[PDB]
Order: sequence, then structure tokens, then C-alpha cells
Amino acid sequence: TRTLPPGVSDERFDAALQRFRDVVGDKWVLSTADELEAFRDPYPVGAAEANLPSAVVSPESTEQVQDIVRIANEYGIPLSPVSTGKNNGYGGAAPRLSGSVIVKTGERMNRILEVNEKYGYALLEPGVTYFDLYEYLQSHDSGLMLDCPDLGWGSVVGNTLDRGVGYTPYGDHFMWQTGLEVVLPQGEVMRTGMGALPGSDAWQLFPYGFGPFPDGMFTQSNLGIVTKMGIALMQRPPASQSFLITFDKEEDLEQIVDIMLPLRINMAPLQNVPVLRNIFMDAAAVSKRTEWFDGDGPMPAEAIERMKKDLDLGFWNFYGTLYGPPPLIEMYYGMIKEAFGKIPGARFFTHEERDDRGGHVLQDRHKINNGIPSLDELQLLDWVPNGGHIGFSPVSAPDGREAMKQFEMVRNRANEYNKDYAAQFIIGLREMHHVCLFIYDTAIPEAREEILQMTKVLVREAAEAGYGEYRTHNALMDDVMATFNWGDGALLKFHEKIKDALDPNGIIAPGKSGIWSQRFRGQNL
Amino acid sequence: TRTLPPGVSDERFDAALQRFRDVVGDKWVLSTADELEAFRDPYPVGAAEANLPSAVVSPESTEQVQDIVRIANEYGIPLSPVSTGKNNGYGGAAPRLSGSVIVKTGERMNRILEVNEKYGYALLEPGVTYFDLYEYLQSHDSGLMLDCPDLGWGSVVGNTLDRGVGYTPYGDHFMWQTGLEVVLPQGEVMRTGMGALPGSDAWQLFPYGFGPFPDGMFTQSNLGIVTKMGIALMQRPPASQSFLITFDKEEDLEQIVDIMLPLRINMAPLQNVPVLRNIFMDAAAVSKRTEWFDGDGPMPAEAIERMKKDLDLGFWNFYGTLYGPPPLIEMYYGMIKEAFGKIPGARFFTHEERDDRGGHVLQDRHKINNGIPSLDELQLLDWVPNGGHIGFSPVSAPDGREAMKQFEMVRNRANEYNKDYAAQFIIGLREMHHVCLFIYDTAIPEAREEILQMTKVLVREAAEAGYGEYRTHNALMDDVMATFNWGDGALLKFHEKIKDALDPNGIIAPGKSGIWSQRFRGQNL
Ligand SMILES: *Cc1cc2c(cc1C)nc1c(=O)[nH]c(=O)nc-1n2C[C@H](O)[C@H](O)[C@H](O)COP(=O)(O)OP(=O)(O)OC[C@H]1O[C@@H](n2cnc3c(N)ncnc32)[C@H](O)[C@@H]1O
Ligand SMILES: *Cc1cc2c(cc1C)nc1c(=O)[nH]c(=O)nc-1n2C[C@H](O)[C@H](O)[C@H](O)COP(=O)(O)OP(=O)(O)OC[C@H]1O[C@@H](n2cnc3c(N)ncnc32)[C@H](O)[C@@H]1O
Ligand SMILES: COc1cc(C=O)ccc1O
Ligand SMILES: COc1cc(C=O)ccc1O
Repeated sequence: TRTLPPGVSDERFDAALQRFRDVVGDKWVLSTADELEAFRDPYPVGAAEANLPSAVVSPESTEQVQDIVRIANEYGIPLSPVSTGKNNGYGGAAPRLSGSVIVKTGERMNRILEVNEKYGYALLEPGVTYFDLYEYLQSHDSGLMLDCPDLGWGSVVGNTLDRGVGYTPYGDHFMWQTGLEVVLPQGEVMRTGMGALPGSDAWQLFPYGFGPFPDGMFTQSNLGIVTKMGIALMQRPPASQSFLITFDKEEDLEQIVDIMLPLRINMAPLQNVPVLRNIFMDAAAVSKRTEWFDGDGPMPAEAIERMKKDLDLGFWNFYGTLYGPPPLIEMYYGMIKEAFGKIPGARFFTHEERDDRGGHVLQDRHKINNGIPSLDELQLLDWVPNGGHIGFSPVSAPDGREAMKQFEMVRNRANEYNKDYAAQFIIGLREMHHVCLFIYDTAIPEAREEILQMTKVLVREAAEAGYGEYRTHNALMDDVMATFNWGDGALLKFHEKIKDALDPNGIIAPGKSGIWSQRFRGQNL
Repeated sequence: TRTLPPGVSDERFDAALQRFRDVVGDKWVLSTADELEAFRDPYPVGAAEANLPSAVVSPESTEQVQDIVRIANEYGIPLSPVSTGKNNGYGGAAPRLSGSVIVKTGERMNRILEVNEKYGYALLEPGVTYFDLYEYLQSHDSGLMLDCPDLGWGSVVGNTLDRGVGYTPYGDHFMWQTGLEVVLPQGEVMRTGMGALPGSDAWQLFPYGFGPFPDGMFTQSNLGIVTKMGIALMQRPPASQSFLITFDKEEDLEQIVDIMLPLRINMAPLQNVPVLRNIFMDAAAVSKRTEWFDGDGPMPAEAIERMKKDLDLGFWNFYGTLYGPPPLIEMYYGMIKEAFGKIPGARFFTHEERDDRGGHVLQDRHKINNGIPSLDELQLLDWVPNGGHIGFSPVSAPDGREAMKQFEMVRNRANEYNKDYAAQFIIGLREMHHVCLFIYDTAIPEAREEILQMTKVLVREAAEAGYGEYRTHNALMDDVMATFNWGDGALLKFHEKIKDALDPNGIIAPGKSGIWSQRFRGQNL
């Protein structure tokens, strides 16, 4: 059947599309089941179909975003903005609420507006991918580097707006975000920070402006459609050196993290954002599962040994990168070797030393950590046929007991539901994003529902232990937000109150982060 | 003439007062003419009496704060929260709306809830001063250091919630803020970040939590009353060295800023937040105006030169600090010598190299830049009888040309109105806070009036030229917010719609940052 928006008839919906076409042109509104199949979640979760868009609209400018919002308010059409819509692992381009219209801001609004070499910033529209920006910086002989995620096909803006992470010293994307322009839910356009001051050259220079600081309210949020965003760019250092440390035992995690913290807290000698990847995660980047095991259920421990042997890796695999003058790189590599040396069976490789099949990730990290975007990590999805992943992304203290507790908790449930648990601890100064990627066969209905059931259990099992997620899939947003329920759900009530006063007709991305407008609360979609 | 909240009678006010005492006890409700004397703006601005409190309420817990708020909603009585109320230069403790009740949270809410050595953070009630925290740290033989402003009598929370700044690498106080508890305008209580998840250890570990990140909206804000705040604390480095560079000419400014930027933008070799102070700023810290020129008018150049000659200082004076093992310090001081030694007349000193009187400022910077709080900059108020200051604090791009244009513009008005211009450029990564202190006799009502009218001119002339203020005085709050009027005042309409959703009855510090709730809009207050 035709996907229509909640409470909107065929007749009123065809009026609504015609008006979108008036604004953007007829080629830039997509409305047929065929055309829309490309905007389904590529990695669907649950057996029952969900998150189905009713149309895709691609505006060329801010002026058109506004007119689209107005139309959507007049007609009661929920809108779900994206940049490039590559939020794979969290829903793709697919909207939380079935029947929403996707506003793909990145199709046509993809200009790099300014890259200022002197102040080390860039002003970007939301269609600028990491590749685009990288390509610009190469062409103009730039002395700046971008900070990217594992996959560079996503948007600098879109990724920042979901508080994604990268791996250079500028890994925390939202921290370095500086000013933004946004269309609010009734059509008004606003600029934050020093951009509210007309004629200011400080919009990308000073983030805060004057009065309350609102920029975070437009992250993981449905409070507006962002049309421009600035971001600081780090200077390319004179030299770098990436390294791998392999650790043999699963139980080495505790000690790894406890040794790490005093070296990370000060941003030296661990200058970048280290990553501790388990063997399923590294194996999956270079090989298929049927190369190690072709039986049923959890990979047995002898098969885990073959992966570690052939590829010459540990169960745990620490990847890091150092930057600066060559005498500094060596001092710091020296300190790191001394500390992690304690762990029996720890082995060290720099990016110069290792160039085999197992080294393919080290070589990939050394690109990423030097702000060169890659698609090498797409190979992960060939672990099994019709491969897809979901992100279960709890936050952990930089404490080996907490991490070992989370690891065992997750593994206990991943084996119970027959899913392989690829693990990647991404390590900040004071906390760790514990990304648990469960890779699975998207074709099979039972694999998908087991993924959904399994992750619903872990959200609740994690919350009961005091752990929360930093980011989650469409299908888990209500469940995740339901865990942030201190003071009788105070945080949610606050968010719903702001939502209702900026978005009286409940128009922008309803359900995002479990925040629904008055008119959807209680309906269970 | 007895001060009362707008449209509240003597008896309705009496009953409210009585209810406040029920909540907090008798001792902690001040309401008599000269009890409240101490809560007037200590550096009054304008000849007319503005900014008059009707009462002061000192609660001891979050619960009393919630109740006080509920009672204020019942009566329509404005509340003006402070921490320690030492916001001098901007209004001190005094409220923006005359008739509001001060809620001095810090008087009894002054516990250091936790200092964690492992993860390098603190959890604090509003009453912890920088002296108190430093005393905790000395007692416990801590590895951590704080980041303090010029005057350490203020609160860690108060300063942070006004987006204040200190001078260690952790200088940007708001960015090292992590997690807070807040009472919202109708008495609901809410924890931000991971604090919203019952039993999390991660409140002071991961700031963002999940979904929209609101912490920024409680800074320069009137959206709640803050009861707890977390802040990250830097590790104390093994050694340190501070340095003064003097630049003899007034014109060297342009060249000093242009050389500074590449040495600062990557936090190395300028690691700390450098300051560029003029001779006026530094003289007043060590001497009275009458030592150099007894006279009604602006200070002649021959008096400027004697100041420089006796104190052995330049017109522009550059104060920085280096941290790390002694080899790294020698390296980085090396590079700083060679870069700023391009400027003619420029002379260098370290903290070991000066015991004279002009050097007392360097010794005060060497404490502050190492997180040793101080009150030496109080001597600044001696400069003239009954000294007070006000802060006009424009943001500048870290560009020499833009820093001379702001300097001359400000100097011209300083001379026209007969006020001395003390200047300190506080230098971030990509921006500068250009802080202009104008010192004056607060007893003379013409001088108070010259100040208000002068800064009113300055705010308007600075915005015409493309510059906004980071922070401002009660006096200037409406005028500063009118300058950020991009999009037909798009920013202010936004802040008001949010204010009016969370505070239907217009209770919390109305007028703060030029943001007035519905019941006060379009009025002369
Ligand atoms: C499968 C996978 C995913 C992945 C990864 C590795 C693998 C194998 N590694 C990642 C990493 O290192 N870091 C990271 O942050 N994410 C990683 N992912 C997940 C994901 O693919 C990436 O984050 C990707 O960059 C996100 O997609 P994109 O960049 O295209 O973002 P989007 O889909 O357009 O938007 C994301 C959400 O933000 C809100 N949004 C976006 N644009 C707007 C505008 N203009 N206005 C308002 N809100 C906006 C929407 O909620 C949108 O869904
Ligand atoms: C005269 C002067 C001032 C000064 C300075 C040097 C001199 C000679 N140097 C400064 C510096 O180096 N850095 C800096 O940030 N400020 C400097 N100043 C200005 C001032 O002295 C300090 O900022 C001072 O520490 C601030 O005072 P305090 O810490 O006591 O904060 P407060 O007066 O209580 O309140 C500040 C404002 O924040 C909001 N606020 C405060 N508490 C709350 C709660 N609990 N809830 C909600 N909002 C709150 C209020 O708006 C309040 O006015
Ligand atoms: C599934 O989403 C994520 C994936 C990764 C790396 O593979 C890092 C952070 C994420 O949020
Ligand atoms: C009164 O305002 C300020 C004063 C100072 C003095 O060093 C620094 C920052 C400020 O905002």
C-alpha cells in the first residue's frame, strides 16, 4: 500500500507534493515505491516493516527549506531532515516516524562556503562529504586536516549533528562545531553565536556569542533543519606514526584500559583517539565468517584461535597514532611501549613494520587518523551474506572493570541470540564510547527480530547496571530515552516542553531521541 | 522608599517573606534596608538608583530551592539566583529587575561533593569558591590543579555559568563543565547528561548524554537555578615557567597579535591562555593614578612614558606560561623569543628574573596561570578614590589590524568621556576576549553617569563595526542583545519562546541577557 503520513489522506497528500514541487521543481520530489526503496534503512531491524518514508524532497537553498517547512505546517506533514543520509547502523536515511517526508538537504546544498587557512575553520552546507572536503584541501595545497569517521561517504555536518566521532585530536566533532544556521519548525531562520551579530567575522571563531548558548539543542534533536555549519580544522602536524598493539587473551581488557587511562587523560602520550578493537571486528574487515567457521551458533574457541593465528592479531587490538617532531614521536612511542609492555603477550607494530593481510586495518587507521577518508571498513558487511550492522553504543568509564563488565554483559547476550559481537572501544580523555557492532544477515526475518529483541534486552540490562547509550538506532530511541529517567523522567519532560513551544504543529522529525510532539504522544507511532 | 517586586503589595510581599522563612529558617531571609545594602551593585553605574533587591534568601539544599521557586510562582515574585554574588564589573550580586529576590545559592550550598583523582574532575555546589577548592586540593596532596580568574573569591559555578575564563590550558571554563543539576522555573528538578541516568558514574565523565544537549542553555541564562555542577580538572604538570614580554610602542599591537596567532593556534608553543595588558592595566595593579598625573583630564603622553620608565614596562605587556618537563619549556621559550624578538624594542623576562614593583604583575600571573588563586588585582580599584570598574568586553578575531581598530575606537571614547582605558586581550585559539576595564570614582554621580552613557555609545559603535560582546553589565544587557539582531532579531525571538515555555509566570532572573518574559515585555525596566 501507499505510505501516507499520519492522519493525512491521499487527496491532501497529493496537494502537499504538488506544493513541494512548486518550491523545488518536479525532478527533486520522489514519491513512488520504486524511487523510495533507496531510502529504506539498508540494515533493517525487527521482522515487521518500519520507518517507511512517504516522499523525499531535495531543496537547493535555505529559502526553499523555509518554504518547505511552511507547506509542511499548513498541511500537517511530518518532515525528517538528513544531510547525506548515510546513518547506517542507526537507521540510514529512514525516518523514525513512518510516513514522514525526508528532506535531503545534502543532494543540492553541498557547497563548501569558506575554508579559512589563517583561522583553521570551514563553513559548510550539509551535502559536503568528507571526501569532498578532503579533495578541496588537497587541491588548494592546504595546511589543514579534516577529522573523519571510519567511513568518509557521510556528511561533515550530518555526522556532527548526531554527535559522531572521529580519530584525530579533533575527534569530538560537536566540540569543534562553531556557529550554525537553522530553519526552525515554523519557518524562521536563525544563526547562532557571533552569526547573530550582523557583519561579524567571528561566526566560526567564537562559538558562544551572547546570552544562552543553544547549539547543542540542535544535536540528536528534532528542533530544526540545519542549513549551514562551521567547524574548526586542525593544522597538519609535520609528521606522524600509527601503531598496533596486539593482546592475546580476552581477559586482557581490564589491564589494557587501566594502563591506558593515565596515558590518555592529558592528551599525551596518547594524542589521538585510541581504538581498542576485538578480533571479530578486525577479522571481519579482511575476511568472511565461512573462512573460520561454517557450523551453527557462536564461533567456537578453536576457530577464534585460527583467526588470531592466520592474521597475526590478538583478541584485543589497540590502534593509535602519534604526531609531531620526530624526536617527540619517539619519546611518546617509548612511553607507550613501556606501559603496555607489562601485559604478558603484548606485541608492538608500527605502520612501517607490518604490511600483511592482518595489517590492513593498521594501514586503514593510519589513513583515518591522518584525516584521509576511507571506505575499507565497508568490507565488514561481507562477514555474512546480505550483511548489515547495528550500533549498540553504551558509554563506559575509562576503567577496566567497567569495560570488562560491559564486555561480558554484551557477549553473554550476543551468544544467547546467535550474533557475532564486534567491539570497538573509542577512547576519549575521561570516557569511552563502547561501540558494539552486531553484524547480521538482513534477508532473514528471524535474524532481524533477534537483533531487535537482543538490543532491547541490552539497553535495559545496561541501564540496570548504570550504563547508557550515547547514540542509537530509530528502533531503540524510545527505549534508550526511557532509561534517562532521573527525577521521574525529568529530562524527557523538559525536552517535550521545548519541542511543543518551538514546534506547535509537531512537524520536525517526530520521535527522534524519543521526543514526540503533543499530537503523537501515546500512539505507539 | 521600600523596594517591592512589580505589582506586589506590602502585605502580599510580607506573606511571601514569611513563607520563605518556613522553607529556610529565620536567620537566612534578609529584608531590612541596610541588610540588603551589601547586595547593591558595588560598582554602581548611572546616577539614578537601579538594580535594587527586595530581599535575599539563602537555602541550604536543592529541596529548599524547589520550594522557594514554587512559592515565587504562587506570588509572582521574581527570583535572581547567584552563587557567591561577586560578579563585579557586571552588576555584582544585584538583580537586573529592581524588586527581585536574590537567591544566594552559595551561602549554605557550598559543599565540595566529590573530587576524583583518577578521572580528574570535581562535583561542586554553587558555594565552592576558588580558594575553597584550592584549599581542598592542597590538603589532599592532589595531582590536580584548578583554573581560576584574576580574582579567586568568586565561585567555580557562578563564573562558569557566566561563561567566564581563566588562564591555564583549561581556561575556557564552560568547555570543561560536565553535568549539572538544575531547578527549572516551576520547581521541577533536572540532571543533565549521564546524570539523567540513575546510578551512572559518568556524570562528570561524558557531558552530552543522549538527545539534545542542553547545558549551554543554562549559561548567561534565566532558565533555571543551578544546584550542582561538575567540572574537569587538569593534571598538575611537573614544572612550569612564566614570562613577560614588554613592547615599548603603543603601535606594536598589530604586529604582536599577527606573530602570536601561529604560535597559539595549536596550543604549542603558547600552551596557556596568553594575556596582552596595556600599561594602564598594569600600573593600576601596582599604583595610584596620582603617582603619575594629579589632574582632572586624560593622562598626557609624558605621564605615560614615566609609568613605563619607572615600572620598567612597555605600553603593551605580554604574559604567558609554559608547562612540562624542563627540556620542552626551554624549546618553546626558545621559539617564543625568536618570534616576538622580530618586534623592535621588545624585551623578555621570566618569573625568576624580576623582583621590582613593575614585576609584581608577573608574579601574580605566575600564580593564576598555575591555578593558585589570588586577590592581588583588587589593588586595581585604588587607582582613584572609591574605585569601581565596569567591563566592556568585545570579542576580536586574533588579527593585528582588527585589534588596533577596536583599541583606537575604544581609546577615543575613553578620552572624550575622561575615563582611563585599561585593556587586557585574553587570547584563545581562534578568538580574543578584548576586555576593557574603565575605572572610576563610584561616589561622584557625574562619573557614574559618564560611564553608563560611554559604554552605551561603545556597544552601539562596536556593533556598527561588526563586533559583539561576550559578557556584559546589567546596565547594558538589553543593548548588547539588540546588537545580535540578524534575521529581524531571530535569536531573541528564539530565547523568548523558550523562556515562555519553561516559565509561564515570569519568575527567574527576568531581563538577564536582554531576555524578558511575556509579562514584562515592551516596558521601561
Ligand atoms: C556501518 C558503520 C557505521 C559507522 C562506522 C563504521 C561502520 C562500519 N563508523 C563510524 C565512526 O567512526 N564514527 C561515526 O560517527 N559514525 C560511524 N558510523 C555511523 C554512520 O554511518 C556515520 O556516523 C555517518 O557519517 C552518519 O551519516 P551522515 O554523515 O550521512 O549523517 P545523516 O544520515 O545525513 O544525518 C544523521 C542524523 O543527523 C540529523 N541531521 C542530519 N542532517 C540534519 C539537518 N540538516 N538538520 C537537522 N538534523 C539533521 C538527523 O537525525 C540525521 O538522521
Ligand atoms: C573587577 C574585576 C572583575 C573580574 C576580573 C578582574 C577584576 C579586577 N577578572 C576576571 C577574570 O579574570 N575572569 C573572569 O571570568 N571574570 C573576571 N571578573 C569578573 C568577575 O569578578 C568574575 O567573573 C566573578 O568570579 C564572578 O562572580 P561569581 O563567581 O561570584 O558568580 P556570581 O556573581 O554568583 O554569579 C554570576 C552570574 O551567573 C548566573 N548564576 C550564578 N549562579 C547561578 C545559579 N545557581 N543558577 C543560575 N544562574 C546563576 C547569574 O546570572 C549571576 O549573575
Ligand atoms: C555504529 O556506529 C558507530 C560505528 C563506529 C565505528 O565502526 C564508531 C561509532 C559509531 O557510533
Ligand atoms: C569584568 O570583566 C572581566 C574582567 C577581566 C579582568 O581581567 C577578565 C574578564 C572579564 O570578563
